[PDB]
Amino acid sequence: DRISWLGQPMKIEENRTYYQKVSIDEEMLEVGDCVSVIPDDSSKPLYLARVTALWEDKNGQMMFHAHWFCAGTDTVLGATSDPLELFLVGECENMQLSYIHSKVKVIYKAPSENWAMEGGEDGKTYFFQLWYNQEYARFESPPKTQPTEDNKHKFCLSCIRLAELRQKEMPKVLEQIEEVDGRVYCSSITKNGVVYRLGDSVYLPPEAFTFNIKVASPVKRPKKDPVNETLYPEHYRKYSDYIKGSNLDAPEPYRIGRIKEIHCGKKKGKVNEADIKLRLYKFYRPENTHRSYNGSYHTDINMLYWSDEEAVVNFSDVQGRCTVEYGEDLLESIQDYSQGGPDRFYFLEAYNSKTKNFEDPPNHARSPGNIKLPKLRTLDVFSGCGGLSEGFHQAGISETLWAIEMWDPAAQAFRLNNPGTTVFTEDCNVLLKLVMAGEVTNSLGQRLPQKGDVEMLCGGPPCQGFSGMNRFNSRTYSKFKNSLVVSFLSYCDYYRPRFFLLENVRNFVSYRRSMVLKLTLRCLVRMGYQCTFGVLQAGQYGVAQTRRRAIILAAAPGEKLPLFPEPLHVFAPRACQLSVVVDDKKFVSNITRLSSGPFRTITVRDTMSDLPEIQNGASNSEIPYNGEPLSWFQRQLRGSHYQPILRDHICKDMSPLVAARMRHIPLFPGSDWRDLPNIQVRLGDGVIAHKLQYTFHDVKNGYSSTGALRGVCSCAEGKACDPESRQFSTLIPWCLPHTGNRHNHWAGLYGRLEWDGFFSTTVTNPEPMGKQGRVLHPEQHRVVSVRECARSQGFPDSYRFFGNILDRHRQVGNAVPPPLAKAIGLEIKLCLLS
DNA sequence: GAGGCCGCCTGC
DNA sequence: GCAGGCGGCCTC
Ligand SMILES: Nc1ncnc2c1ncn2[C@@H]1O[C@H](CSCC[C@H](N)C(=O)O)[C@@H](O)[C@H]1O
Ligand SMILES: [Zn+2]
Ligand SMILES: [Zn+2]
Repeated sequence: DRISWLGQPMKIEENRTYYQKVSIDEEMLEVGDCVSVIPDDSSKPLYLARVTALWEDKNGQMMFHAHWFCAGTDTVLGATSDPLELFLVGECENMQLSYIHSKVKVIYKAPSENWAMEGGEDGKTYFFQLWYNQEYARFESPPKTQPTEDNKHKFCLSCIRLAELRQKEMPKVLEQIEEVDGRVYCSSITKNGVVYRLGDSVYLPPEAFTFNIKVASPVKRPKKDPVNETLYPEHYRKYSDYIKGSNLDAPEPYRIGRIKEIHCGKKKGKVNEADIKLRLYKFYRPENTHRSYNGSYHTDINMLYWSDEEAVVNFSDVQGRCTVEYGEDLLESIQDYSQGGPDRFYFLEAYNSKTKNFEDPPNHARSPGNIKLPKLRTLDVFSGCGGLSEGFHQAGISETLWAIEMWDPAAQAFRLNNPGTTVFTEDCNVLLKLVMAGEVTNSLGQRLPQKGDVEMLCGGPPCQGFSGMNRFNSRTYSKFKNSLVVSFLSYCDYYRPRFFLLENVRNFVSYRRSMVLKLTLRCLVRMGYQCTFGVLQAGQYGVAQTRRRAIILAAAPGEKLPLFPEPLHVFAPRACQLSVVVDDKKFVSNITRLSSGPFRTITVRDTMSDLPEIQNGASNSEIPYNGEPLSWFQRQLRGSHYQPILRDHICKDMSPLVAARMRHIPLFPGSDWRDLPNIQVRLGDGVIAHKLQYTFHDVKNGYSSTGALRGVCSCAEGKACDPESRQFSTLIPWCLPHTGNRHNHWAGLYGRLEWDGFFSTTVTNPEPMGKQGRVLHPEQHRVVSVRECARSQGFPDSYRFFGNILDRHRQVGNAVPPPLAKAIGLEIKLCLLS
């Protein structure tokens, strides 16, 4: 009711006199106290905030600054959240004291000084541990920022964080050269923490500028002819026009300019920073020259051509800084330079767009002259053959002692690639129990890891139940494989590592209305871990495959919570849907490159083009490459050292019938079972594959052009399935027309890869009749080999697999692609520094 | 055995 | 509307 200032006003401003205390209804209030408020726009019952400032206005009104908390129910957590728990957020605002509903108790819960070694009345008392970022779903440690002489009156973490953020992202001119008739020339500018100078290079969107070389529009493909429905009875199911793994809609990688001039104008006597122009020399990517794509197949993805072509461009369009060097200017070798840091390109020649020839670069294209990092001791659970820890190893952040893998062939393979790790094949529940019970070793004399040994913990838990392909996920098997993530969390609790990584399939975020996700995040929060989740697309990290994977990252209290890696390669946009919705809110990762990227998309050609031809059933585990690496990608995976022998280029031996089918799948992109002819085929011995027979009306699909029926079963007519309607050994598989109408016509089954395209998600057993079925070679009539699958996953050719062909396929299919793991690992490395 | 057969699927 | 996709289960 009545509000009155208690005490002497501190630091009186011009329009404000700030106070540290006030009285409302006999109750005493002070800065740092917390308070309740009732919202007007609320579907949410209550608001809670800290009082940062108490000033009175010259308008006579009496004000305070509110730094809002967030209730765990308003975070990704939701109803799983602890009801007493609040999080700090970047919401704050000025408000009239009249609005305070009450004074509430809010306590800060710090991670214990012993935190690492743990994990074995009052109408209500609120608490907070972590600061929440609503946009990225990041739970991070509170800022350490402290108030001082001038701050103590208005000090607000939200305000500060906002001021720093918009200060850092706003464009500013650093150095000025000369003013002429209103135009200012600048030597130095900055935005978003990056400093740009004359002579630096810059990433622009593909649309920023064009090249003197122009691309040709010409004639689109006219219908080659009407199809013959008698011969090709299932072709009509192709009306969609969508080609799985097509690269046609893939964006171009960034344009790259070299900065020659920088200018802007003036506004109100001062330089207008909001508008800054850059004048650039354009670089050509090889595919931008007349050579186009088919002339660039063999070039380094980071090689450019210098040109004197210029363009003017807006600063605001700059996507970031990159390094471009003249090869001969290099103190080190080109490989060493390319491998030494991100955003690194080079050029040897220059491109004349007029003459279409390559020249030594002009003198002005030349540059002037014209800490041992300790590896985290890592424990890899559900290690598989080791893809994930292989990626971490390439990133130099981890040395993996202790892998746990239950499936023997995978553990063997891990061992073969990891001479220095103790690999336990036990059930992880059992092992955890053993170490919990005080055991130093296991029956085999393998030393168990103990609290303090494990710095980093990582793994993919079984994805079989979480997979959207799994019809039976509701049964006992899939559920059993589901409790394992809780087991993994138990490891995290017990060992309390500095860094935590959990990987799974994308569907892991949507499963059981996102309950799994919510519960594991809640778990990590209870433990006191900084954490976050996100979905990454492997393709954006340099393999030619669509693999969308859920990644959950946690960091111990003392650490810095890593960020998800920014995409390196462009990739087809439909295959890029990375957002997740939980409880009606949309969440995205910290990732800012939504359209383009620094490197061109890695292709199927780039992946397997060097592999010797083989037939269905090839069993030769060691055969010579006959040839050199044909691509950048192949060069990266084959190494530079003499290595004449190609391993695992074997492929499954498919039945005579399946092999005839494969033989009749056309080579063209988007080819699959729907292109099969309906014809009789002589199989092995006296076995004959008879035509498929259509004896039922399909009430949905109607009659063919010829007038034939389209049904293979009575269910086509809305009647119940009749067994004995089932036809055997037909070229066109009976079951596909059977259920096609509710399966999207089983697109991709017996499908081919295309050279210019990418692989569909590489699974544990390539099967042309499997739900993910375009496993055919772009050319040869056979399923992809183990080597080819390994390549699709970005494994080095030297990585060893163990067991029979199905075993190796499964080890490959299960793995986190090393390039993805490498990217994530580099983010972690970023945290290890500072 | 590994291949024929497949969800009142999910998700934007 | 239609495209995704470390699949499981039952047996030629
Ligand atoms: N109960 C259990 N205890 C320990 N390991 C198990 C297990 N159940 C399944 N596994 C194993 O966990 C493995 C996960 S495969 C994951 C591979 C890894 N992420 C990589 O990059 O290579 C499977 O191969 C499976 O055999
Ligand atoms: Zn504020
Ligand atoms: Zn039927």
